[PDB]
Amino acid sequence: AVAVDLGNRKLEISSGADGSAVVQSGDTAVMVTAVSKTKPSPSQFMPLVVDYRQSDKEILTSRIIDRSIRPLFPAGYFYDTQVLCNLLAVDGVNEPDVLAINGASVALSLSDIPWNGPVGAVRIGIIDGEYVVNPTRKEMSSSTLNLVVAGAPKSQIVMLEASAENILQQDFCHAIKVGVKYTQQIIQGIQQLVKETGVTKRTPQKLFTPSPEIVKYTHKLAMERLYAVFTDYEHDKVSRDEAVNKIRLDTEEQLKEKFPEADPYEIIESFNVVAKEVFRSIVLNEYKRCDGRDLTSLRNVSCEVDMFKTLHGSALFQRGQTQVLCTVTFDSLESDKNFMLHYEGHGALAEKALYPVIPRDFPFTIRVTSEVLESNGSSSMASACGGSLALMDSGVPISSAVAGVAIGLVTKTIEDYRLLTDILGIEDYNGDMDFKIAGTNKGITALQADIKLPGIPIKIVMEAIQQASVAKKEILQIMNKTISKPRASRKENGPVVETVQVPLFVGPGGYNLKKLQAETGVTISQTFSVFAPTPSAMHEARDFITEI
Amino acid sequence: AVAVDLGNRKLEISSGADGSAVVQSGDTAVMVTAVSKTKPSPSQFMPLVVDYRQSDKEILTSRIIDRSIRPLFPAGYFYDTQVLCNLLAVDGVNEPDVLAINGASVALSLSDIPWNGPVGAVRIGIIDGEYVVNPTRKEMSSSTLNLVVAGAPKSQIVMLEASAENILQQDFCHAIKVGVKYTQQIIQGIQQLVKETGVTKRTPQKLFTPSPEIVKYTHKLAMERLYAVFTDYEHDKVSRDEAVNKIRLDTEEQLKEKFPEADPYEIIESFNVVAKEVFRSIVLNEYKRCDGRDLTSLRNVSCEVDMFKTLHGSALFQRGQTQVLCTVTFDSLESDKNFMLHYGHGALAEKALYPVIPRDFPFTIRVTSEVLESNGSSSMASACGGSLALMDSGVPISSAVAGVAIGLVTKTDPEKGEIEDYRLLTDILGIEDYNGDMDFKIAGTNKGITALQADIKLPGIPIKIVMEAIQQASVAKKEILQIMNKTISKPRASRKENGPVVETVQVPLSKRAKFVGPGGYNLKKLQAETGVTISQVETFSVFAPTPSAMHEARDFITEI
Repeated sequence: AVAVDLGNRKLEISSGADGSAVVQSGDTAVMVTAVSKTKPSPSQFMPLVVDYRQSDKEILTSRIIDRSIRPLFPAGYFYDTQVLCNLLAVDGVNEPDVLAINGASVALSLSDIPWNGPVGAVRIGIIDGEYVVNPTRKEMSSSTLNLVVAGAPKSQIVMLEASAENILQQDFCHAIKVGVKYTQQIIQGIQQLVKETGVTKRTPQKLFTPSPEIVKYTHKLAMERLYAVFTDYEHDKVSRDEAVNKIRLDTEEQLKEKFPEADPYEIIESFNVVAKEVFRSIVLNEYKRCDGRDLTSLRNVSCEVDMFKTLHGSALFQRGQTQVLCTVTFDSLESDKNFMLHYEGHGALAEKALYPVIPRDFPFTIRVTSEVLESNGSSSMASACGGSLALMDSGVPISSAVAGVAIGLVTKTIEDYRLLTDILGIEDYNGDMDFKIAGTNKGITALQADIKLPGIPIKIVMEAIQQASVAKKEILQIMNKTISKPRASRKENGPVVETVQVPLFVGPGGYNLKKLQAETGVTISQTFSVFAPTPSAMHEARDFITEI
Repeated sequence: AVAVDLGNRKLEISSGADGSAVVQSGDTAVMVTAVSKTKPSPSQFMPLVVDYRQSDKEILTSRIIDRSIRPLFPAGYFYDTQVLCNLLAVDGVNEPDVLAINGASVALSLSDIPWNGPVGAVRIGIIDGEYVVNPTRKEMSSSTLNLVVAGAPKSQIVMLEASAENILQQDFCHAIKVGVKYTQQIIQGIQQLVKETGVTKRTPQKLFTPSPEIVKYTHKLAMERLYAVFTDYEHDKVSRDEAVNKIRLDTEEQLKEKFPEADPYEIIESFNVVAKEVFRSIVLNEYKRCDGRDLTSLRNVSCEVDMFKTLHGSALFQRGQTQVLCTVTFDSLESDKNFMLHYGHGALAEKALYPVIPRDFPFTIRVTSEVLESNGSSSMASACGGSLALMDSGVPISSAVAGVAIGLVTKTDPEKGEIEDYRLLTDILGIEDYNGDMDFKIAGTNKGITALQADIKLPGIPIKIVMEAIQQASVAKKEILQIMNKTISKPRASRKENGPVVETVQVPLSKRAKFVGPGGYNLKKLQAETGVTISQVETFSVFAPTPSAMHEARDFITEI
């Protein structure tokens, strides 16, 4: 067993399924196992599945682990891989989710599987201005920041997930730097254990990457036509996708006549490689994007408020070809803060972006519903924008307006890179990261970095945050033109609550009140409290109680 | 690795965590690990959790595995035990849920964890009249029965879960017999693997069962006072529970004085053992239950329909002190049979009503059963109230559905290992389930069986008892249906006047871009104004919660 010092407490790492590991901190210990078949998958991609045990917590944790280990597998490694985490003990103090990410790193590092790690992962909190490493369950209850960082060798950032109570950018960036430093300590522990254990990696049968010969011939056949498409700024999202597909159909029938010995899938990826390189070479060499935008330019943002007159609150935020419609519905407090945002994964990120500005003792449950009408790049950040608008339109006294944006990245391998403000879908697809960050015009509230490269330097993460605040200020200015303060009053059709003291009406088993809510549509509970969606329904409610 | 040949397929069982196992059938393979701590748990029960890998099906499968292995741990085994099932491969043909049950059996049998197995488990389906063991995914789609049975040695049943397409009783009974036969074939395979692997089981620290001395003294203190309570027929649920607790506090105080060295947990269980034995001895010796009822007697059953004015369908079913209130609410289809019941207890009531629900209904059927009073088998009452409410809402169901729970009290010869005498209890109380051996919940129509869930606390019961419990329940089910049909016996010819409406609307391509609007904004703006739901099929289907809402929706559509 090996030990790492992450500030106060420690972290022990051992072995045990192509590879197993146990990560313990305090009296919480997790066991993780990694397997990968030797027969290639018939699906033409890498099927990696992370199974976490502790239920929305499990799914979000499983994907946090997934994002921390995915970019480190070799390309074309199309082999069924399973990473299962089994919680062995929980002390209620040390959280196992961070241990699981590390457990997933050690398992693969000790395993057969080709995995260019190891990865270190810690949480960072801020308790009374103190930067806390892996805060305990109690410390997290009084922390202004919940940040999880997955670090690669040489201080490269693999995964960034954060929720913050509107902390300043300077602390947020300092907290990121702290966490990465500790991830480098953990990797020292892993690498020390792999030499004590003795690890030998297999030689996989075939890394399904296209041969340079087919890639070079595909380049000659499609470069100028692909360059033509990615320099024509009149293309929309669909006309540009279909334009490259027309070039895609003409070239491979030519490719099949040239390389009849080639796998049919090898012909598809060969065009994908060439289409990806042409797309990225334009942003790198000419500093322009496929729609004429430059690296820091937003798409045209417009938004309306109070379009649906019957609902409790409505907004529609439109940024380029990403258009969301958000509604607000107040329900009873009887189903921390009672606030929910629902997407129609994405919802959780938007909900975390608005969570800090939501008031505490609001008389009702606040439910935002973001319906995406058109998708073309990070509609979850659009949901936080539209959610802020619909919250103000409804009368919810939010502390400040929130906005989000996604920053992309196009690197040359890192000899050079381009940071893209407000990426299209195609820029996320052909890019290297999906840097979704939101907050107020004073601070950060949520961050989710979906980095595809085998890690990126701290400098790029810092500049991505700075570039995102510039875009955030512009978005908030457009938003504040539509509405900048929460409506002082809710709509007159808005729900109403009232308290009723009963003299010793509930009937046998509550049949009395089941009948009340069934007929009038109100909601009763306890000094009884009754919630009514409309003042009219409240009138039939007081009609019902007088007969009793 | 040992192979067990069932009828139409074989499964092979392997080894690998105090014990592991791999159960493979076809190219579907499940690995199950079993671990059990050697330090006693701070709690006063047995901490047993089963984690199944694949969600609702993971919860259901985990419970079915739990009922198949829980009754065979020795009493007083208060040690944290974990059974982890992990799916390695799923060929889409052979279902792994039954393979995991067997895995939990093999794993525990190969482990050092005290467990008096092994257990075999199979699925039984009837495909075109032929009884198929462990039917494939394709075979299950055309099966009139999904019966899962787990068997203990000597052809004892430990777990029985079934849903059936209203099949005949003798057909249902025949499947149980077939299933139990194939569980015994699996038990030989596991026993052979045990002798091949070599198994030496642990000696636990302590089995937290009360000593004969303290139990004998407890019996001296409480037997006659408890006997008078359990023969006092005027007691209801709460007054009998209060009288029993009044005797517990006096007795548990004298036990602490006579046994100061006894754990408080040994004092509580001593009284529970004596109260349980007294309760069961009255059923066995006098054939009378603690409410004066006889072994086959129902509680008073009454019910109503159409009590609530606003909902599309409502019903209120009461069985003794068990009262449920059921409602039907029609909703759009885009929100197999498009039928749901919302309450574990809900999936069983849903399975009971499912074969009777008609196909091709215009709206989605949402039944809600709210338990107002619970004193035994609210889940079967929810089935009866769901049948009444659905007939009240005008849903063209094939036949009414009733459900009932059957209890069991046994006396087993200690010189043997067999059951020496038993009494099957009809429509059991809560105290008859807690102090009893079995919660045999079965439901169906006047002519067949739609669902069954047997919660057998004993380490297996003979087939004969299960067959008698099924037949005894059919007598109770017909009595319940006769009372149910006097309130309502036919689905209403029409749904209620304010019921939802669905109509079709054509929009020519010229007005089509303006109707839907950019990204569908205008369609969703109409959904908020009128409370309507619009989906495309140049044809759009419109669902409205009210004929008025449809009227307003058609106006906005005509204005385009």
